[PDB]
Amino acid sequence: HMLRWKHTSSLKVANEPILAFSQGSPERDALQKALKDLKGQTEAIPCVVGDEEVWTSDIQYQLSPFNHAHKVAKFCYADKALLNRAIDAALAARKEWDLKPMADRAQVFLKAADMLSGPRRAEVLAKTMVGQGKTVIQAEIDAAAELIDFFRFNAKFAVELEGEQPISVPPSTNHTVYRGLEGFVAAISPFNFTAIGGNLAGAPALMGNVVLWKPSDTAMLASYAVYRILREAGLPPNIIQFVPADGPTFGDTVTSSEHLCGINFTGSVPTFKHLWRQVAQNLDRFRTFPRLAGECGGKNFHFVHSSADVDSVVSGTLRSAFEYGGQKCSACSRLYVPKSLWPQIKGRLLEEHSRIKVGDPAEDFGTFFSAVIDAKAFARIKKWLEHARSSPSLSILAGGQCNESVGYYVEPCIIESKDPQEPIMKEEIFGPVLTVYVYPDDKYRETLKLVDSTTSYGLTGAVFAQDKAIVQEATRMLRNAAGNFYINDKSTGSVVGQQPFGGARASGTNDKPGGPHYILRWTSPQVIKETHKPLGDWRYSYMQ
Amino acid sequence: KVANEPILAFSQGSPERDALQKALKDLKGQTEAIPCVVGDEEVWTSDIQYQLSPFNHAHKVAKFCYADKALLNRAIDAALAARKEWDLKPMADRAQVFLKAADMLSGPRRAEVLAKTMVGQGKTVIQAEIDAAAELIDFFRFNAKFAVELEGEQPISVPPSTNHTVYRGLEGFVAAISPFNFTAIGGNLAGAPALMGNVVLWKPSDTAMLASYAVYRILREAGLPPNIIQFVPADGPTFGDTVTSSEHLCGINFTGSVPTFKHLWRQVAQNLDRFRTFPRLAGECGGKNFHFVHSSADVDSVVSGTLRSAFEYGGQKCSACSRLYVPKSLWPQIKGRLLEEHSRIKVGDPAEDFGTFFSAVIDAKAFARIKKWLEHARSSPSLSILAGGQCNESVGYYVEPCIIESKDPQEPIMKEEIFGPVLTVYVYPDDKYRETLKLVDSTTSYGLTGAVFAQDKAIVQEATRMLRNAAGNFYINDKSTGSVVGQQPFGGARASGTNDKPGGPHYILRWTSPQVIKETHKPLGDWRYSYMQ
Repeated sequence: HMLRWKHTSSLKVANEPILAFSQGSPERDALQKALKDLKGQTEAIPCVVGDEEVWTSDIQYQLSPFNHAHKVAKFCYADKALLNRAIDAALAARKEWDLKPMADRAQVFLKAADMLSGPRRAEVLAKTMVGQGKTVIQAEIDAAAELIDFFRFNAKFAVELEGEQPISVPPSTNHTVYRGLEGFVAAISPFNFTAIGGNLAGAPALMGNVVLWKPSDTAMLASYAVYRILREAGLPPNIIQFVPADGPTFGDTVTSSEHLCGINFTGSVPTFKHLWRQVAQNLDRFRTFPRLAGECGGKNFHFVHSSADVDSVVSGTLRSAFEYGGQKCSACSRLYVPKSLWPQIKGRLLEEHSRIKVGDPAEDFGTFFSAVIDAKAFARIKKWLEHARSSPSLSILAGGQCNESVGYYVEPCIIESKDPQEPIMKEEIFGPVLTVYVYPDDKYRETLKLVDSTTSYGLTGAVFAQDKAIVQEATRMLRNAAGNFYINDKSTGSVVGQQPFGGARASGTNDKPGGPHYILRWTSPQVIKETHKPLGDWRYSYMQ
Repeated sequence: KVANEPILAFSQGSPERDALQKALKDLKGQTEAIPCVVGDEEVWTSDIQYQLSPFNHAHKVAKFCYADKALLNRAIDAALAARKEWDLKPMADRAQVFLKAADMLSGPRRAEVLAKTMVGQGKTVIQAEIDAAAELIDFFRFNAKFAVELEGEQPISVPPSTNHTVYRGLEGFVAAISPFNFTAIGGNLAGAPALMGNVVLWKPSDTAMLASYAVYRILREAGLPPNIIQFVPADGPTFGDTVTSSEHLCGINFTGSVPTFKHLWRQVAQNLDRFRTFPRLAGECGGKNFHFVHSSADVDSVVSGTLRSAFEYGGQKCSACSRLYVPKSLWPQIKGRLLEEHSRIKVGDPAEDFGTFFSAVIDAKAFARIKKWLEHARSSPSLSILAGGQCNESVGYYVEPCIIESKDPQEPIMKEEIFGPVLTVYVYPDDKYRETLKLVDSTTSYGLTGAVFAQDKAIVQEATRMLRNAAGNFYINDKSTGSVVGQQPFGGARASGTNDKPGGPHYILRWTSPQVIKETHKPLGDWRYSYMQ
């Protein structure tokens, strides 16, 4: 045997525990200190290519959503020259990184996970709160738990993947080499989860790829924090290039490179489609066929059957619809309620609604949710609330007020539609706006079909019911309406390794980050067969 | 639990040789009228076509027809109507259809599918055996195993919630477009997605219609319900235009030319706003495969392995060796032996003469394309035909094996896929082996198969590293063809396709779109959090 293959080991990981932040607790004190550390501060965040900090003339600012007078970061957009230089340098670093043992690459992410878990936790939480407007618990489940879990679980999945080997029969030995993709990957991340940015850039890097990471403008502060932690954890230069940029410019540049091998995208449907078309237009230029991965949002439902637990419906719906101001691709924005339960549910929703506190998440930990992300989001939500007032089929039951004088503040809003096909039942708002449709109990089956057919999306959904037969029926009927389906729980809050996340229809390519197969999109395997005996004649015995 | 199907020896007086000879006699002089099949309906259009026996083109082995746009659209509608129930079936129940089909192919139907592959596609006994029997049987058994085991891949549950992954088929229909050169590939392209709960429009290759329909009928007989796989031969562009125009397209499983795959990819992109979801394109697109020889190589192995790789089935494999790199020190040996063995190759009727090494190429178009390359080899200042090159299409599409030396390592013939029995050899100076390895990697647009012959461990290690992306199926001291399911999952990148590795455990993942279900068994409680108090 001329090729010697070293045995592969296993890795033990578990989900990162969620902290409680009780009064007087070390994590609460640490977080308050980290928040104080950001008050009045603006970080100047450069593009990073290799180890070089680069500034262009295209200066941009990230504002604190709940206090937009506070510029939390000054950054810049990479120009096309810098993006191309970043590509060249990444490509020149790629072969060495790809040849590194999987275990050695995994170690970088395991180190980073430990840093985030401990000494850097308060920092990434605070930067996510101040820069993206998250409350303590929303930052904790995101910038700490989910990001840490992505890093640890993907490391486990990747190390274990090398143990997936083919059959060998004499006189030959077969081995699969899990190559990174030949070229570079473009990672394009969204504002709403710090963890997503880390995963979009980090997972391909783990698999031996090199990456140009364009982070979200409105999440720049936390994103750079994560980038620095990766570098400190031992990520070599030119493996992930930190290149904020104008979206169209970035897409134009990466899709014009013969060396593009993948785009890992989370964001709007039209932008993903645009990139898909650009790659198609440029097919004859590429050295290989680029792999596009996209997660693209939803119009997610909570469906209530007459047998539902009312209290669970209420609390689960309030959380799903309004946590982080409803700015989740998984947030519930349509609630279907049977007539029989509407009196109870409506009463309870309105009462609980009046107790929801909207405000500054850094100064007041009593805050349930804070301002929406930016002026553009605020303007869009304003238009939908105006639509609700104008539309004869819509009625605002609670909330409906807004104020952008200090932050981009929007009250949680509950709207009733008499029309199950109203535009507000179909279009993703990405704001704290829940629409309710009340259906006659005996039409629950017909209404389940409407849940399935009304929107273009297939991301998340929940059924609330205590009747087993009903749960089985609804589970069958709604099979393609939700890639993450919930029985008697809210439609948000997927946990890595427990609810791998993603959906189809217009919601994306459904590669299930958070599960064991996601990493397979970022490797292009090679199989090597070594034969240990001479071949013999070209003829076969049957020919004699 | 599954193992590879045994490859039979077909010795004189063996049961399999007797059975095959009978099956060949069963086809002599026969033309099968093969309809389009939509559900259980046998449909005929006026667009009548014929499949000819490559080595005796006067023999029309099948009459079939092209589905028109209207028929293809009906096939889509009927398939979509059957999909929900099929997808709702337990994975094991779907797997059973393929396991039954595999047993049928292994036993009572083996001679039939071999014979139809020999007569219809021009394969010899052993080429038909490794394809229509072993490879197809293995695809069915191994994919069934992988699929049943995939359901065991489940997430973590923590009280008071239970999490379960449902491996849904893709929502919509999948278009499967298969090539002439392996009966097994057609079975896999249509079969693998169907196994995973999809419904499929299968456009089989015109020039493999007889064997393709045989496989189709076996699947139906094995229990495949109506409208899960529609059997729809069609004009290539018409089929492509029709399926990419449907809002319900969810995947294309393709094996064929780069330009055709690129065209389909562009059609899907043009129509993105029409589709209910993002279609998944899988393409296996050929190669320009190498055998690289180091001075330490076992010459006998180089010779036999290269003759087989380059010439078996007339070189009509995406994995076939078409460029051979030889060090000057070994050239007199290798040249002498290749030319001597070349004279002993028998090209002829594989049904009538089991002495035949390989037979006619597939059709008139292939014959014409290969002739163009031979004419180029007779023209180019850097090329010399050392042996072979003769051709005669009077009775069958017969092209003799041809061995060419190129003085130019980057001549067009070193770069472009011919799909015929045409081997080009480049002789390199021993001291320039490293420079030449770089040329192996940089010369072509392809990344499919390649082999290094060497007995020096350090050389093998170096060559393996340098050629990491030059071949997705890489061979040390073996020929570049003949991948076996479960042993060498098959595929490569660069221009050679999307590399989804059919034959390995991950291929089926392209044909499922998972759903995760979380059920919580306790009431939720307050929406507030303790830290907020």
